Amino acid sequence: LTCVTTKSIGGVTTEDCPAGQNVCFKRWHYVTPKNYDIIKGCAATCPKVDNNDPIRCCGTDKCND
Amino acid sequence: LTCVTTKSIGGVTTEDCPAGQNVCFKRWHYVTPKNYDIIKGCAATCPKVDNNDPIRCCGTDKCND
Repeated sequence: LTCVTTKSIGGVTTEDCPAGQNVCFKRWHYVTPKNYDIIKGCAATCPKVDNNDPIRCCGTDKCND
Repeated sequence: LTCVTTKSIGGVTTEDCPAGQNVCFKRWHYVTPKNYDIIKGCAATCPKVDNNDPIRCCGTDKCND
């Protein structure tokens, strides 16, 4: 699986998820009531959200664009 | 190869692994000393485990049930 990934040093690439990570996610992390950062990448499961951040989890290549 | 797969949005289906992915895995991911989530799917190799999560890797259809 290839997911769009937010570079650890900012920016965005594409990355083949390590074996066992079959979920791409796109999370709109709200830093303020109006501002958010989008985090994208590979994961083993859809990341747990308990702060109501919208999240998109999918299992197809670059589905988290 | 057809592996049991945990849906990216929760749940479980069956999926034909993409070409080059000949391993089904079932990982009991421990979130707490008593609680765990089971992750299942296709992989190119048996996923690396360094946190002692039990893992089952096999190469036959739905062997990771």
